[PDB]
Amino acid sequence: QGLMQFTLPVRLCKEIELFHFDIGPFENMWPGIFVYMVHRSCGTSCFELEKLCRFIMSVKKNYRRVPYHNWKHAVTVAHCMYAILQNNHTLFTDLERKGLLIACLCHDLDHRGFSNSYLQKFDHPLAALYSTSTMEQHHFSQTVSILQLEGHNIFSTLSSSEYEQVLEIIRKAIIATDLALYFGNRKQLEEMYQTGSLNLNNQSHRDRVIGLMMTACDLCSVTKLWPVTKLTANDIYAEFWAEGDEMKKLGIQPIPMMDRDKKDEVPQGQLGFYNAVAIPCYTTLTQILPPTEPLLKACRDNLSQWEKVIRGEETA
Ligand SMILES: Cn1ncc(C(=O)NC2CC2)c1C(=O)Nc1ccn2cc(-c3ccccc3)nc2c1
Ligand SMILES: [Mg+2]
Ligand SMILES: [Zn+2]
Repeated sequence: QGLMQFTLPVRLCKEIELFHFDIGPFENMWPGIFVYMVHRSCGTSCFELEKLCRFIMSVKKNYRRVPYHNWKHAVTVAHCMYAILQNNHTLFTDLERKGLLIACLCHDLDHRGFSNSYLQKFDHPLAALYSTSTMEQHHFSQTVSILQLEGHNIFSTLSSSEYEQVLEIIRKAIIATDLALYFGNRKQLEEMYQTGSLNLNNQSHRDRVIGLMMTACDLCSVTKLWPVTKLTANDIYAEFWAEGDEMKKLGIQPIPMMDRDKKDEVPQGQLGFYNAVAIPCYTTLTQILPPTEPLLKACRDNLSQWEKVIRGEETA
């Protein structure tokens, strides 16, 4: 008798299936939205509800009150993964469904709103511990610490070898969110797709596809309706500009996107980001996973919005 099913109001029940769904401003509804997505994408028996709830609330507590890399971003990235999984349900394993929504929820644990570059320039202790993907190795380590709390082992029914596999899916998925690694990963996938060598039975290939899925989920603000896209950009720059201030305090000239004095160049910066990162990301994903097309369509629609801003037909 596991007859306690999670339900959502009618609008949320329908719209959560859309790639461009926004999870809304009611923080207290996000745990329920996450459980609902786990129950539908994994199954009601994937996790003990009590342990999963305790886990969710400890993850929330270890996100910080920062403008962008916060609890809302964690659930937002998990929702984009939910939509990819639900529209490609025959392509993933039992352990991949169990691991990937958890990886998305945890992927920015204990973020302070600073890049790997800032931690290196600051000489933060984390940069000595983890020389590459500094924050991402920290996010994984935070994930392990939480899974090891009493009553928090959500994978308790897995064998030692299966637990190890799911922790390895999570580790690689979280590390893949280091955008420095995305450029190389997408190039390899594009090469593998265009030569017809890409093989979803090859684990090292599955790792690359999951990595690109993680990038796609992580950047998914560019795949929302324009008003969501535009408002989320404010939170992104709130963080970039705070880091730029901190770079200036260290006596280092920040890169342009982190300099608040360069505010008027944001529309052109966005255009650069969409052309160099977002459009290629969703293009390669759509080639590998054709049902993810709505992400690419929404990204192209937002690219056209930023062009309208640059021409002075829209105001930001
Ligand atoms: C929308 N989105 N979602 C995720 C990221 C992202 O990268 N997040 C980091 C990974 C955590 C962005 C993003 O907005 N990224 C960028 C990227 C490059 N830029 C350059 C300029 C620019 C500004 C003024 C002047 C000149 C340039 N602005 C940008 C913004
Ligand atoms: Mg991150
Ligand atoms: Zn993120």
